[PDB]
Amino acid sequence: STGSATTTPIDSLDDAYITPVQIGTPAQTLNLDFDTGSSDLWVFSSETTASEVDGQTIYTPSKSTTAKLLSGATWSISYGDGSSSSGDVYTDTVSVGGLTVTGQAVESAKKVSSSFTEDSTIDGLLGLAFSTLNTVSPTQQKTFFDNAKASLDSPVFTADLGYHAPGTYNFGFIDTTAYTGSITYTAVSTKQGFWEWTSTGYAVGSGTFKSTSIDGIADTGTTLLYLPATVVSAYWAQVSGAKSSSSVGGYVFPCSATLPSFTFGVGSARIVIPGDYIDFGPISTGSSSCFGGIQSSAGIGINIFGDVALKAAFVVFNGATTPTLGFASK
Repeated sequence: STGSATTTPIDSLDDAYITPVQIGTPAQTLNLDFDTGSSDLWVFSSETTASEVDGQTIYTPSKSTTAKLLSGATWSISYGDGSSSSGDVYTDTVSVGGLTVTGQAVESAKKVSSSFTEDSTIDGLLGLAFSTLNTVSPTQQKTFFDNAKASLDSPVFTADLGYHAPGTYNFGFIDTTAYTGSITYTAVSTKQGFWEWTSTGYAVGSGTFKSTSIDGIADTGTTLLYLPATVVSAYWAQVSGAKSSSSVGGYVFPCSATLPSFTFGVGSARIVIPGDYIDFGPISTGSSSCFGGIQSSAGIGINIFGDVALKAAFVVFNGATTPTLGFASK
């Protein structure tokens, strides 16, 4: 089997992407944030504290003839950005782009933190990291990909995120029309539960490539590109007036600037992030200070190839017995 679904930016900055997901019988369609950095499929629901729901579409398990309470199971997750959610668990039928999993754990939120409430466009998350990170207790549950894998034509999914435009998540096949050149594959460590890999270096604008190993995660659920402070300083030094602002929380730059590109290495191959992809707009409405899309990972504990990087590539998440990651230009 295969599936194919369009993923759409939630706003004009590409702060996140939402993908429609069918849950239950009859189908209830929720728009979920596909997150290769986590491993829980959780939704706003009829059980979510009423004051914490503000415009999201909810899953109502009592209206699904295929929903079953997973008795005794609870879940609770905290993301690196400080947001969180928790609740209980149902199993139900879940379909993405025509690919169906029966018996998928659907984690129903009883509580969500303020950032989730405040984002009316995201109805929940669909985790695509390794199932070892799943938070369900006392019986850990499998991700949608992990459940679908054996049925797929090939044990892979691909992320093709758009810049200020829709893109595609495919399951079970590689669309050879969706990229240019060849796909370069690189090794993955699953030891921390992430799609963790080592970039071979970087360049700023038209500058020379610096060969250096950068260990990080391919994370569709993180907006920005977080890299070591040395790399980030070298980038922003090429933008007149750019500076790190403790009060804003990262590098800012004059909105009048033209940003240079940023290149990262995948083996001997190179992925070029255009300068425009690094502009996250005014820090507050009407400001002439703009927020940068490349930020320091110091204090995070890991480097993060988030959407800013991934949207410049066609990315293969290869879930073969030994997982790997593939990157192509597009």
